[PDB]
Amino acid sequence: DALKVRWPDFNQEAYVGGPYARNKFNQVESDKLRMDRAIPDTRHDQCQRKQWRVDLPATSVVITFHNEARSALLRTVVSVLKKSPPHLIKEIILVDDYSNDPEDGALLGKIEKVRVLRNDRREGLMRSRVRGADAAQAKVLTFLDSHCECNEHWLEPLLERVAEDRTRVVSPIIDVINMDNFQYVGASADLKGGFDWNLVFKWDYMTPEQRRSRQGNPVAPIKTPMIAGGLFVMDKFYFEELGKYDMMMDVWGGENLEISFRVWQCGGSLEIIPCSRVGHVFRKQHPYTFPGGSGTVFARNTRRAAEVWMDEYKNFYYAAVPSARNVPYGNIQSRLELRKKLSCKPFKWYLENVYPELRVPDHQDIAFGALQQGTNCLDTLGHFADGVVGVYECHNGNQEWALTKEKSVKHMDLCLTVVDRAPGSLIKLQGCRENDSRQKWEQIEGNSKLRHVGSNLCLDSRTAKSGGLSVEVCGPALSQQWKFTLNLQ
Ligand SMILES: O=c1ccn([C@@H]2O[C@H](COP(=O)(O)OP(=O)(O)O)[C@@H](O)[C@H]2O)c(=O)[nH]1
Ligand SMILES: [Mn+2]
Repeated sequence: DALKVRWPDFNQEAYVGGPYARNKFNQVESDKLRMDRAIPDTRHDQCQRKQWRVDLPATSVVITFHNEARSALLRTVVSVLKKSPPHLIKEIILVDDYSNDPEDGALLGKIEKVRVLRNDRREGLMRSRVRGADAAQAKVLTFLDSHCECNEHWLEPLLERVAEDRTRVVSPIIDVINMDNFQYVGASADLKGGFDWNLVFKWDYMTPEQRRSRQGNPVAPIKTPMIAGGLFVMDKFYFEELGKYDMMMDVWGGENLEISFRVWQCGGSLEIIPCSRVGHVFRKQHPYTFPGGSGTVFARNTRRAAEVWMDEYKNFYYAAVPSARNVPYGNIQSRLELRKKLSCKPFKWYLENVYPELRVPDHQDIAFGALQQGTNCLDTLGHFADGVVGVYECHNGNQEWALTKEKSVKHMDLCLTVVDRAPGSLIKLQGCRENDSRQKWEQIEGNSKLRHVGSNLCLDSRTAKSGGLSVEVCGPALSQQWKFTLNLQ
């Protein structure tokens, strides 16, 4: 009481008083804002006129960080204090993950509710959050980054879900805070988290069912196959019972793959609650804002996740990302045991029941995915009947093909056919025929091109503007370069 103070009385000027380098976002602009700057109510009209049960269990807010911009950190803390019912916030625990300046977190202990923990050494987000979860005294946990901003009644909608079902790991729609001007922008409420075989976050359109349910309830919560960020609410016992976080992961990976697989495969579920909104400052090429991400992944954490939950399906990930096979990922022994103990379901269960919309190749396919040449993708051009095939610039995806065990390159039941084998002859998309020789292809030169079996003809673009892909005599030309997204070879 004598050592604490209300946030309105907090001296933010002095705090911030003692531009991209230090944090990969405009710090100069961050400091211009007041710790309690106002933000737009990005909620759906429906949320506005809604009541929440007063008996919602209080929560402990755990914010973990490593060298964060003071303005951003502070703005996050008061964001919580001001935007949520004081009685639902047992405490705000700040885990200073070994920041160069102890004071960044220290000086905030003066504020009501804020307790701050420090680390002897850099421990990373996974360990720090575990530390926080343990020091927490509430029954429910709320994890947030050191650079977020809570909106109107963001918390109740999340607590409502967990109270109802301890096994629900709920997240708010994550709004965007511009890293250059900190304008607070609203994200969609009609997209789910997903991924491709290279295990990189991807956005998805809602499911038909989900859509109907939205016709009924416009702000209805929706299940999500892949968590989209690091913001979420969860039961403390359930968090521990399920295995907390994989303490052996490192600072780079997407620990989020592992957390999403484990929740789903082990009984729980993941939900996105539209009425809940929390702004987040995304770095340059963050996957949430830049499709495909930056295009670089230090595989450790991705392997750790794949090797523990995907069963035989990890080979697809490895088909899309060979290099990852040669990336060390440490011991996953205790994790495989946690899975054993928890008797979680297999991945095949997950693909079929949680993320069925992810097209999985046939176990006997030789290669699968989009057929790319430079940034262009092989496309039927919508000519699904004895038609000429061509290319469209790929969509970051689009049209998938399969190099089947029988040596065919098909799109459903249509095969690329070598109608005429004289150089320059256009190929055609036709109904696949079991033993038909005009439909047999093989990869050569390290899966960098497609030759027509029993000939010296290769699939070529040269004629694209003259009528479509054709078969030319294999050569150096780059219009003969083709790559499947994943190769099981
Ligand atoms: O306890 C922590 C919290 C954050 N970070 C580092 O701070 C950066 C941003 O963390 P965050 O989880 O917000 O990642 P983002 O969502 O921006 O990609 C990363 O380099 C983290 O690995 C850390 O090392 N330990
Ligand atoms: Mn973040």
